[PDB]
Amino acid sequence: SKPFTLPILTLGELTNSRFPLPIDVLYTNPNESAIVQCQNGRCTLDGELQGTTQLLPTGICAFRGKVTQQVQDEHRGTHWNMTVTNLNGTPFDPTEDVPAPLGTPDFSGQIYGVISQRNTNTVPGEGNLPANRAHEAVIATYSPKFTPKLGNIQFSTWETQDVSSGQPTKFTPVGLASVDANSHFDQWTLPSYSGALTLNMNLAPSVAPVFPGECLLFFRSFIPLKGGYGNPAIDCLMPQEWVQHLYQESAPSLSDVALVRYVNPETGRTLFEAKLHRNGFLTVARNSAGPVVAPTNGYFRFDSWVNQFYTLAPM
Amino acid sequence: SKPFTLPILTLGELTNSRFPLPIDVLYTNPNESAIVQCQNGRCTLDGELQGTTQLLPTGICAFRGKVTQQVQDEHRGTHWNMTVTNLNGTPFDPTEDVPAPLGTPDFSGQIYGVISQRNTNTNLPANRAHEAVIATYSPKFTPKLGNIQFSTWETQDVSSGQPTKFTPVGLASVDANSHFDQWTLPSYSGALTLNMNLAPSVAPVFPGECLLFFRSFIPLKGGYGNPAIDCLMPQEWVQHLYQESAPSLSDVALVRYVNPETGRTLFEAKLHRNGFLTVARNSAGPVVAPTNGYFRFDSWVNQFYTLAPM
Ligand SMILES: C[C@@H]1O[C@@H](O[C@@H]2[C@@H](O[C@H]3O[C@H](CO)[C@H](O)[C@H](O)[C@H]3O)[C@@H](O)[C@@H](CO)O[C@H]2O)[C@@H](O)[C@H](O)[C@@H]1O
Repeated sequence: SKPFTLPILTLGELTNSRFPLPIDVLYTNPNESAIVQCQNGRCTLDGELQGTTQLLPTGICAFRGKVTQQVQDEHRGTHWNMTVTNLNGTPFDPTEDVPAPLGTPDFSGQIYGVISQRNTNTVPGEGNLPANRAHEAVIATYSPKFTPKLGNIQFSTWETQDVSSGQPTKFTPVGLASVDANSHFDQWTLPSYSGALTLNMNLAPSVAPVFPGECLLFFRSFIPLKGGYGNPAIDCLMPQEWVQHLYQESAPSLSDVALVRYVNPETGRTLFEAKLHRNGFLTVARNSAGPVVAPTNGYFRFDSWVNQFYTLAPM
Repeated sequence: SKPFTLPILTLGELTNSRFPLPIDVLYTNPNESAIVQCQNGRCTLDGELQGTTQLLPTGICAFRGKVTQQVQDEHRGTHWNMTVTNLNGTPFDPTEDVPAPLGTPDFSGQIYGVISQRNTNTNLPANRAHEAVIATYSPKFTPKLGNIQFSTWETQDVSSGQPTKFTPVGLASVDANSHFDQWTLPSYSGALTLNMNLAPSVAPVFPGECLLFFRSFIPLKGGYGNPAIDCLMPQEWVQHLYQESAPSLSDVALVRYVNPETGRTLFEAKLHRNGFLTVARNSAGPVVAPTNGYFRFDSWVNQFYTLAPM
């Protein structure tokens, strides 16, 4: 009977659940043709994590593992294969009912970040301390060599030789390498977690409005670029702090839809209302695409459990 | 009186409040000679943020601003002067009662990360990013005055007058010449000026107690080392305390580290009002504990409470 609640956090106090970025704006895009089925930032209102979702902000689009060897690839750069474990260092068991190790990226693109290594072996003359190195790196999640569900991925570097075989390796995500057509950025296209031509499994379900006039409402962040033109964004269904809150609370869901109000604390006024659905996503009554222009002190407050029949006041 | 609580998170579900890293181990170091007065991950038990502490995990050791000038180093490398704003993009007001913009690094060292830029003008805007280092012990590190410097291996491709973000990744080095000391504060306004508005130092006050830290290992760009960053409370505890703002009923809470499987208490600790832990331990090093363990609030006690030795 534990009452359902959301944390009290302005947009300026929230972070994206699909890439390590602050939330910049609320956003809608009603004419989206893609199926929306992201795998990070997936949590039911009663606290069940789904997809590849995990709790750490540092785990989103991160990998841990070991480089095996440099490998040939037709594409530009120097390429390296790495085995991947769970983020906690334990071996990834492909028989677990998840799509891929938790935290694995959930979109097609060239993810830019830093690969770092801290050697296992230490040197006596260096105070029994290990050698280290880090370099910029790109992981193309659409590559046939992106196979995290099989425990292996590949990354490329500008650096031509200074990556060590057999050593503990971390990928820290930073942004995208490019959003040119040839870099295949599509935030709603899932990677093939086991490779070219295989079917993904254990997915969090797709989400959609079902009531006429309603559209999804997203928490949008702008993602950095290594180069080229663009202002790319990543849209999540709920911020990471909501994932963290719902997981902690695990309040029973008393219907399939929670009515929430976006409120301005100063005025006490409701700016608009939204449906927060059981599977963990928002809809609003809006007939346009683009940002929601709202006071910076605003946040969502739980109002009451309603049902799928409920008619939202238009934004 | 809203009851005081901690989140229910294992070590493997926590992140560091002083650098964007997962928590690796609990750690003690009783013989520490330095004053411990970190400025990130500072929050009272009743939810008052202190020092340079802010809520976003993405804001810890981050900067936002614009580059104003390129200055070449004497030997190797290129430096760039950068004006900094608040992380929310508003102008930083030096008259506000904080030591520096929230999220500013709180230790001496060469912080390694990536500088990225997305131009204002455009059509789609142009972008660039490069590896960068910020030497927080440099005379040019003056975030409280609104300006810092970073260095790059890249010699030319950093633009002036364009929105710039620093994403922290690790340290550049921990060699002698790189001045890494996690307990030495930067001089936020430069070397001849006193830091102000600081979160207070923390220490045990009872014989046989020592501070208990949440430790993370931090990546290195190069060199030998296994550097760590120790925080007083993880970022999720800061976030939780801020949310709850439960009244503190004494100056010291008693907490128990429990194995929820067996239900047994592994050890107990004092959680002090100002937001830090002490334990009765007379050794340095990691705490060896079951991966399922976490801290649970027990009761309010006082400075004279004797902790069970661990
Ligand atoms: C211990 C050592 O640490 C790193 O080497 C740096 C070295 O880095 C340069 O040379 C290496 C190859 O030796 C790579 O190409 C780097 O890209 C270069 O920057 C220099 O920085 C020297 C300067 O005193 O310090 C060394 O520590 C690392 O790259 C090595 O793999 C190795 O782990």
